[PDB]
Amino acid sequence: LGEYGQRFMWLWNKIHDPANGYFNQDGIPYHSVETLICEAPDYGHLTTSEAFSYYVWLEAVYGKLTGDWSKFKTAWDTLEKYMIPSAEDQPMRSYDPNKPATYAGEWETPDKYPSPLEFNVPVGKDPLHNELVSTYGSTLMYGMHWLMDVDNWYGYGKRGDGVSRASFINTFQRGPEESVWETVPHPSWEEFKWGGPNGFLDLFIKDQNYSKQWRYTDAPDADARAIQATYWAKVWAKEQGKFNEISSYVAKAAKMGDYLRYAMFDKYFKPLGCQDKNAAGGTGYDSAHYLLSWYYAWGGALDGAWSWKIGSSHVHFGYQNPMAAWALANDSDMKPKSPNGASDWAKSLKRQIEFYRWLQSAEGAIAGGATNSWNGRYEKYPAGTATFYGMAYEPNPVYHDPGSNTWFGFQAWSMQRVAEYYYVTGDKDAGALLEKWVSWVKSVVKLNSDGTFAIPSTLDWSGQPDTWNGAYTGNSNLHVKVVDYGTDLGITASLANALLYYSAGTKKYGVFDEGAKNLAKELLDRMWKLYRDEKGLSAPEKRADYKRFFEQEVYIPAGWIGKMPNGDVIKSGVKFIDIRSKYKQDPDWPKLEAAYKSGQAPEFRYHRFWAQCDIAIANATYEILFG
Ligand SMILES: OC[C@H]1O[C@@H](O[C@H]2[C@H](O)[C@@H](O)[C@H](O[C@H]3[C@H](O)[C@@H](O)[C@H](O)O[C@@H]3CO)O[C@@H]2CO)[C@H](O)[C@@H](O)[C@@H]1O
Repeated sequence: LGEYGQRFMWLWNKIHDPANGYFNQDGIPYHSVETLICEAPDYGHLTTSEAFSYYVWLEAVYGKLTGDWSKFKTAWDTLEKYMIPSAEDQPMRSYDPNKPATYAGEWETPDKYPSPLEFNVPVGKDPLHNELVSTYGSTLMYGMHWLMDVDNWYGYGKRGDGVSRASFINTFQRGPEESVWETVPHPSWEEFKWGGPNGFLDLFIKDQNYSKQWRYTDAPDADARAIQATYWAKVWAKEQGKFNEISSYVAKAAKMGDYLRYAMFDKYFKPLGCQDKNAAGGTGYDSAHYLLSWYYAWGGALDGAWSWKIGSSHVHFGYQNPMAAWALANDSDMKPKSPNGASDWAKSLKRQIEFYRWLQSAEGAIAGGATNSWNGRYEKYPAGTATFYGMAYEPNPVYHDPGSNTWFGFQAWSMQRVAEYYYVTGDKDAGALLEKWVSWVKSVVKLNSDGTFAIPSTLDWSGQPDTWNGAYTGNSNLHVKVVDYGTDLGITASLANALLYYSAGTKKYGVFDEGAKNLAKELLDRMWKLYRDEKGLSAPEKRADYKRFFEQEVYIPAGWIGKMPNGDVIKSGVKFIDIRSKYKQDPDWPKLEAAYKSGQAPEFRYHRFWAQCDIAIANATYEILFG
């Protein structure tokens, strides 16, 4: 084991050291060691399917370096036990594939919700349902719900029991301007035990009456990451003569991939390009965009009177995963058991690669994405809108303030997967896409003379690509700008990881790009030199946005009154902290308050679980490819 594999082991040891507190008492990883953090989850001991996917990934690499596949198996075991809803959590009955859901608009601001159901709006057909049921013999949807309250901090428990750990919750529901600060956290299982008279439902969806019900939301990027990780575990185990220990677990990734196809469809199964909410619904695959959209979701009445499934009309390049798609399409170990699963993934692979290329800026960074539902209401695109198989270009799909593609992180996370795919296949389009993007990366990363480094933090965009017709035009009017710089260590490591796979590819298939290998190695070494600490690695970050703890009003309709499980009153006027008063018991609360009352930006050195994973994985990757 070389220097870099040893680097992985040390961080792995930190991560798995019970005293460091990366995991709860059940072995579920938290979002971060530190509880006082707000960014996508709003509390550090929540967890995400993202974290679970990174957990699978870390252990897959451990198996590679180690020959020991127990960690990978227990990772998967935990994932399936807690993060995928069980038969009891999702008792789906009376699903209609010809009427998968009923439509509701999306609106520009949270104060426009609850969104009214519109019962006359045509909805298309779900062509997956029957095939899946036939294949698996079950109505259970095999995907991770995205958000978990690991230690029941909020207090909803499981299935409304108020007590259990590993509690399913949700937050984001109120359109493109509901920031992490502007949500009302609510249980996935709704029995009206909390909130108002109709639980939390009528903050979000307006109906004539309300039924007790469950609903879950998949984050397609996380499920695909897990599949991606399992692909590598599969080839690594095979290399060692250990495939058989893992076989039933590659089967988990295969089945997860089978259900992940829901991410490939328009929200309400409307035809691509329809631009009319009153247009008739699609009849099958005419509503598939074949990309990994922002979510899929599914729900059911507790009494079993009905159920529903939706995809998403909004697609971000940051979610795509050609490695997982390739694996599911082409690798005989990974192919889903359904008749059309592998075929659908072959279509998605090609469509994804076209999407990346279509979105590539004049400089080389990848632009945001596209939607099949302009303003989330199937409206007519403005004149001159660039399109991709009938979908409209959006610089910032889904979230507009701040825009979802203003975060540099997606460049790394997503291009890392393309880089893997190119390494595996030599795909010329991926190679060309990566070469331009690497060129851009090399031009914006700062390797300072004094041994420090900075990576882009925030990006800004202007123009649009040329409408897609199968060939990259150079997109000379689509521009990126680096707004500012930071030392996000998770993203730094991810970026190193992508650069290394690309480099290994060019050696295997073209002219070895040594410069890319060296850029990555520098990032990994300068980081190792500078940022190690007791629990792993961390870099200081000021979080001036944390004034929103105290200042951010949460929209609540006039006259609507409810309560959180801890007794916090939910009504018009409440602040972020008013519906989360347990935050006041946080060890770092005095620090936050002192910073705030003194008008100063509090400063943190966080250990985010995914970030520590990316660091560990990136170092191991150098060993694996250049060892
Ligand atoms: O939603 C995408 C993922 O975001 C992750 O958090 C990021 C925050 O969104 C981002 O604002 C923050 O940026 C830091 C940066 O790390 C730091 O170097 C700089 O000094 O300050 C910025 C804060 O203004 O970084 C993190 C990126 O890790 C979540 O961790 C993740 O769950 C989520 O998917």
